[PDB]
Amino acid sequence: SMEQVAMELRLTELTRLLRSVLDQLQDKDPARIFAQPVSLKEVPDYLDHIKHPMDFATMRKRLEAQGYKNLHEFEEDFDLIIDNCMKYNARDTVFYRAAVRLRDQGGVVLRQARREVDSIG
Repeated sequence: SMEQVAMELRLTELTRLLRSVLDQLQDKDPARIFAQPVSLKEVPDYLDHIKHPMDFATMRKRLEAQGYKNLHEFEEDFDLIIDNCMKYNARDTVFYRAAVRLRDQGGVVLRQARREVDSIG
């Protein structure tokens, strides 16, 4: 149908907008702490601690399969990256601190993305 196409154009444009948001969030992680999944070879107990692992490469795969239906789903995944880190790692670690800084800096980007998604529909 023509409607299914219209819908697919909106998803594609949402994907376009989320790709830009993703790039902006990932720039706030210059150390690349959150770039890839935590290695289960190197942290063999990880899944005993963290039930839903997440990272930027995994979000990117979902993004490019147009797997985010709305901004809320995408924020859920970004929040997992931060919250997983803040649980697994202690307060006095470079990892925990990297997550706090990502959260704080990401807030600004995500605030305007919400406005852009409501605005453009």
